[PDB]
Amino acid sequence: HMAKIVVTGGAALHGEVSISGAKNAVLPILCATLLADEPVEITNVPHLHDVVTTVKLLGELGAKVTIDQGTLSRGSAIVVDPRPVNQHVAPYELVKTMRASILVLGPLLARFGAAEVSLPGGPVDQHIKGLQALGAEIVVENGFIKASAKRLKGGHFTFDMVSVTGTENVLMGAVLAEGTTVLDNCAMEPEVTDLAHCLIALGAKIEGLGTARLVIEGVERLSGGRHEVLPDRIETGTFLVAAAMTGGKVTVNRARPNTMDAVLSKLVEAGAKIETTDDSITLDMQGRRPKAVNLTTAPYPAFPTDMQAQFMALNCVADGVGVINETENRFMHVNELLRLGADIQVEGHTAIVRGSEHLSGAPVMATDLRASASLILAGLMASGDTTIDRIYHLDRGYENIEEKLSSLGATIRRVP
Amino acid sequence: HMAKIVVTGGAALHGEVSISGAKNAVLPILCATLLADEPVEITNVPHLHDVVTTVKLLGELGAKVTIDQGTLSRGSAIVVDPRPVNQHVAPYELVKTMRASILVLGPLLARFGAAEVSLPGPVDQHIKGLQALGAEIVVENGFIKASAKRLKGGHFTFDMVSVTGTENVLMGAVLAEGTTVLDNCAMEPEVTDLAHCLIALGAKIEGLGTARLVIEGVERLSGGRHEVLPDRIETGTFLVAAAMTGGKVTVNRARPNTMDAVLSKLVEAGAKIETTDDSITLDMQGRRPKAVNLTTAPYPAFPTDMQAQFMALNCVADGVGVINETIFENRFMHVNELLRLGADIQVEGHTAIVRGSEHLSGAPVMATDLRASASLILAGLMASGDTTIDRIYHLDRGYENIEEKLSSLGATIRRVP
Repeated sequence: HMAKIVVTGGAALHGEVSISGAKNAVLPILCATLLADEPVEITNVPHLHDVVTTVKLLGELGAKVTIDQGTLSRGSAIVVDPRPVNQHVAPYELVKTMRASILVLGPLLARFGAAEVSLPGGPVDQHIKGLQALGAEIVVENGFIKASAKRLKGGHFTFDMVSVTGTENVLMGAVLAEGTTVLDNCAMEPEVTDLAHCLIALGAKIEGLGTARLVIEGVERLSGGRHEVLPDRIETGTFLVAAAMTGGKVTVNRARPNTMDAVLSKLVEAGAKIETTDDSITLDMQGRRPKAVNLTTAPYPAFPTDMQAQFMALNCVADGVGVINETENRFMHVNELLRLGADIQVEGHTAIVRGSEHLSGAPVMATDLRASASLILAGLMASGDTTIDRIYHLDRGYENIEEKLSSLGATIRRVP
Repeated sequence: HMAKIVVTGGAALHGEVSISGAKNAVLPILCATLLADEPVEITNVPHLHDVVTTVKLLGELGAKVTIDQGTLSRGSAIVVDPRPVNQHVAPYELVKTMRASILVLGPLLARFGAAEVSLPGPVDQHIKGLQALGAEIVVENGFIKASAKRLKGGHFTFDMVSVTGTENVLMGAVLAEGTTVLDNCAMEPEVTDLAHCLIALGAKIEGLGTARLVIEGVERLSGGRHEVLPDRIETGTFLVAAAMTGGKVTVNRARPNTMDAVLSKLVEAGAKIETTDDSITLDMQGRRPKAVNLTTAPYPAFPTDMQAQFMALNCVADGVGVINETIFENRFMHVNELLRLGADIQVEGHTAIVRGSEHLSGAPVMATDLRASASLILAGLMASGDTTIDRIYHLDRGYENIEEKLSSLGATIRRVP
């Protein structure tokens, strides 16, 4: 099932917007509330199907959860009371739709000494091996991961492959373990660091933040408290790119600029004038078209692959030639940009984009986030109307990018 | 969206079923009707979303199409009148939902001297092959735009084997001026079935079933009739279901000489098998299946599209079976669901080791792809109690869901919306 949005191109974007929290921060953070003694308020929560599922999962585990729904200008506020949690078995009927559900394994094991989570549909060894390094007995039977541990005990563990959710799950197991834990080859994404910041706010002792080596001094209990989820750096970048490629001027509020260095530096190369505070970013093109940019995606803190499709759209309308290097087949959106008249040639992992002033609106299809963000952005400058058919599960309502782009002067409408 | 299928396991299957046509035969064959001067009747047509889309596409190009809907025992009959066809540009709104839409490029180009098809959401063998026949082809604004006053016979070698590439270029060659030789062609029986159809309409093609097709171009294709090749994968699925429940089934309107590798593997599992010119009878004579070993390989060797079903068979068989999947890239998606039923499966790279068991127990499982669906339904036939399969909406083929024909063989399966 597919609804349409219709973009009328041409206008420079002007105004201010705010973004909400990053998905890969909020999901483990919601699971971490199971570790706490008192209620925990999580603010800046985005609207995502996975957030809704996780809230439902916490409730079925026995937590009392309330949701103050977010708006265009602020994320949701979720209060989790973990005290009445009385289940260590995660229900398959909910878990089966959300791979992130593996993130309850660490907390439930630490809180209850036992935990059961279904194997995902479709990797998992880093979670099992890492928790075993803390002394858990873990077996897989009948498609369930079954874990038990009288008392988790600090130890040394090195990840074989870098894993964001692996790092998070083992970290949550370590904060209440007896003694000191050292994890090597940890994921370094800011979403991991935001989880660690949340745990510290609740009483955890973690050193080495932002690096591949985390040192955890186990404490007996975590308290309740409050945590504002790290702003979504990908959303922030998307609005900055949309401002840049329309020759406009936008200010993004409640941002976290020190998670965006590589992106902001690339926008400067495109001709943007950028100022940053401790919580805002202002981009001003001063009436200029963007210059085409070259980029290569690389692990954080280098240029993020999750911004590549958006910069490709920028290059499609920029002055000059831009070469994009993708280090997985990450160019599904190319043929859709070609329907708009873009000049893109793909050679292996490299896309060469020659920018043009003559993109023309046409019907296009978006079946994933990359196609969606890139096609909406291209639509902002294509002549006439771009009609984007988007798959149903991408719909985020008030946090669809087109809703905030409209508030910046774009002409975009949903046509069911 | 997810409907539920509930299987009660245990019963040996007995009876007869018939299967309808293979998808990868019917789709190019429907497109081939654009080449003809008179109406063409296509029989044994399966119910598939792509068939529905292709019928719509032909109508939007200007053909007049009628459908007599198939049943459990007979595929559909479609009559295509290509005479009023008046469009060489395939509409994006329809094309965008079906990658197989590229198969109108060759026919429209040959009939009209021009054709435009949207890029899909690879394609190079189709473009290069038609260029070898003298077509001018460019890609602009996301459309493949081809033109040729007159296609001309030539030589072309496919860089990699392409089923739909072979089909599209073949359709361009049959009305070309002069003689064409295509090398490194796909050898799947569905390709050969398209060639049989073209010959029935007047084409001259030699080398059927081989990597080299030799085509003497003719001036016109006539109208006529073609019965689509029976689906060998559906045939195998029902034979496997009979084998693993210890039953006895006859599959009617079969094409046994497209099934050699599958029948040989079922013999290895303990099946007693007879074949006529159009039927297959499998009899387990009250035995549990023996575990089998297999390595998927290009036709006519063991087909990857039968691998998940034989994995389910091995889950309930006597012994250990080694299954090596070297073709299907996203492999073994169904393994973790089979584990929820109690199966004993270990995976090492591209190889799964299955120790069969009499102790599979029904449980909730999820099927988001054809392999998961077929393997979980089959395993559900023998697991104790009830297996509850959540299946994604786009797999629903209604009366051609395998569970509908399995029910007619004594299975207890019900749809629970």
